[PDB]
Amino acid sequence: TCPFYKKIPGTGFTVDAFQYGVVEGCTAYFLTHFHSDHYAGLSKHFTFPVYCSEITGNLLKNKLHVQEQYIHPLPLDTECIVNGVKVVLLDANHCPGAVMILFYLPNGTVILHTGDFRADPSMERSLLADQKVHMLYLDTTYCSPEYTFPSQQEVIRFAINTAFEAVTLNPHALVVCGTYSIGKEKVFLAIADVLGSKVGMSQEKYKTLQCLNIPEINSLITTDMCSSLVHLLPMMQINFKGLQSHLKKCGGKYNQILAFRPTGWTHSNKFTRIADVIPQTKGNISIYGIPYSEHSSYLEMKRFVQWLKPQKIIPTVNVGTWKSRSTMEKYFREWKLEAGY
Ligand code: NI
Repeated sequence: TCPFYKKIPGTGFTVDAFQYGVVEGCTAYFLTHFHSDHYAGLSKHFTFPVYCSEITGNLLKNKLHVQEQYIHPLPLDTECIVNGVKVVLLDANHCPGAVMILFYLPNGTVILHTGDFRADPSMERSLLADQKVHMLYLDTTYCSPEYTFPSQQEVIRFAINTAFEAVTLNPHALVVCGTYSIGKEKVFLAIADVLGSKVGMSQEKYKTLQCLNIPEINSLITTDMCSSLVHLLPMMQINFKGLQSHLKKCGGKYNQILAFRPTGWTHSNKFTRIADVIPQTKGNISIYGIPYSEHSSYLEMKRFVQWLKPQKIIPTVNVGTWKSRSTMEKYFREWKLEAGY
């Protein structure tokens, strides 16, 4: 049945709640972002209003064939009225089109639902700063102190310099990057840019990227693999078998592959600096796991909450075991006592 952490009290609203059929009493279904665990259930046969960003609305229309009359896109940073309730969508610093939602309940309670986010100090100067938030529905993906990772900037720097060096030493080397969803476009776009190439990909992926309002995208991507030295493949194919096979498909244009797997966290991070990342190598194939995250580190999350000072926290991730729930509640209490709210 729809779980309680997907319902917004005192409204008729749910958030990311499309896999439970008709939710009794729901007048509006919000979708934070276009990732499958969140949209699971939508299709062309859905006949209730869906509230979302413009980018998420392009993907609903074009990839899932949801009918236009049921897509209600909202502008960011703008007070809107939905079924008599004031809402605002804020940028979540997750994947393209991903938002956080502020609800202003008629009784004066204010609720922020973060969707999936990577907390950043820039959020401390959005419309969030203008009033108090009483309840926080929080993306707790990495809510444990072992989860450290570098800035997105430092990771992209690593990747750019690695690729540029490899291709300049060997002009017959191909670069491959894995993907299974939207997000992390900076990885493959930044590499293509330094190498003076477009990124080549399947028609299904090209279609997905054309929904995203990326500036000058027609200048950066293509479906012509032959003219490109940066290829995107499904993440599943990012292994020695998958890449040897792909290399055979290129017809002796290339004699070496350098491949990137943007993973979230991997326990090499407890010890290893970004400077000290090494690849797995077999033959003329090398694979780099790089820690490009679009979720909050533990410290980033803690800082955001200690700034926001909410009265109640409701986790939305890692809620399925008692030991996870109990651990998170402990961190919440630590943060609250250290900061004094
Ligand atoms: Ni997500």
